[PDB]
Amino acid sequence: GEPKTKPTQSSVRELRGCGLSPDLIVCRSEKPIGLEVKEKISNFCHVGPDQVICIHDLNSIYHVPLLMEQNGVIEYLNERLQLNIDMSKRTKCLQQWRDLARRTETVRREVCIAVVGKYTKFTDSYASVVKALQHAALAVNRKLELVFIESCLLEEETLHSEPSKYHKEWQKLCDSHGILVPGGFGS
Amino acid sequence: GEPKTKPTQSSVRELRGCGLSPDLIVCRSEKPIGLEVKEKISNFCHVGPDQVICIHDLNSIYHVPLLMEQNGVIEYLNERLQLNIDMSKRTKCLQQWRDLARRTETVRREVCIAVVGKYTKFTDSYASVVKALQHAALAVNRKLELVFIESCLLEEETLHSEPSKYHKEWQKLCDSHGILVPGGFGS
Repeated sequence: GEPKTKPTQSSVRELRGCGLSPDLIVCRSEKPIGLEVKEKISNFCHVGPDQVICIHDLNSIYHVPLLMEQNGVIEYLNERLQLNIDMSKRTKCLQQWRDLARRTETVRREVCIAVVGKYTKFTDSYASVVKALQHAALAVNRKLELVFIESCLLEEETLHSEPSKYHKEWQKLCDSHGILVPGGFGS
Repeated sequence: GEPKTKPTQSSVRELRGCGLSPDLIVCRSEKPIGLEVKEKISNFCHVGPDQVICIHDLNSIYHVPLLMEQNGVIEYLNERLQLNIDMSKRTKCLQQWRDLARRTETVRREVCIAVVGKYTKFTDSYASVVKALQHAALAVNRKLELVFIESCLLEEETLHSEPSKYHKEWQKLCDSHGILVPGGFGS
């Protein structure tokens, strides 16, 4: 249960074995962890304890600007490289991202939408497609529920073998509103 | 949560209003209720408190002989009408029913079996059919899972309206091993 990170102490050895020295703090998580592990990386990297990034990314993009305004990294890189800054509200303009982040989590519909990919796991046919179409659907305030329908096991390989994964896929597309078209992988 | 019975006190008024007098105890339940209500019916009928029947019938037939051996009704009717009795183990022979009671609740298979009746509620097309076939299926020690397949809303009245429900019954009949034939109600 304790978040004991292993690649952290292993990445420092690789940098020392070639002729490099780590200066920043790199991390990746999905839930706010305790403060008992924030000071563990500082002593192993000889950095400041108040500069540890605790990112809890899930599956969108609005889980990043909410962290920079709490730790204190938006003003550290300004005086580190001596660059200009157009101050107005908080270093950079944030009102443009707040109007699209809070408004997104206030809509719901749960409409049956059937999509066709290729396999059942996370493939590469809709990694950047399902993300761009979700932001443009905020004008109608409607949420689309994405499912997983495989077109491979649907022909004679399923109807002749075990008719279990065939008749179930047709139960989520007869009353749907948006039916997509897949592609083609040889034969 | 208190099992307050109403037709009990109302049935006594109907018998007294015509020239009858109740003597036995009639009841119907599904789970062993407490003893706080067994003395409520005895004073309303002026009968014996140790002769109240607490039947907990669910949906079979073996939930009846297990109660007569606990309350005490198998010997009450013998001396009430002065009749003969062939004593051996406990008034009547019980070994014939005890062999089919434990052998029934110790078999399982969970196999997909699709049956077609008429509607979706408890109709009159399989009331006495699903009970007789279950006892004869004990020789193979296999359990048949009964479902509900409606043949009315399946033709053109469903495919044109909401065909999502049409593809629901086909998932349980194509994979099943036994398919029955319904009947015909006019048109």
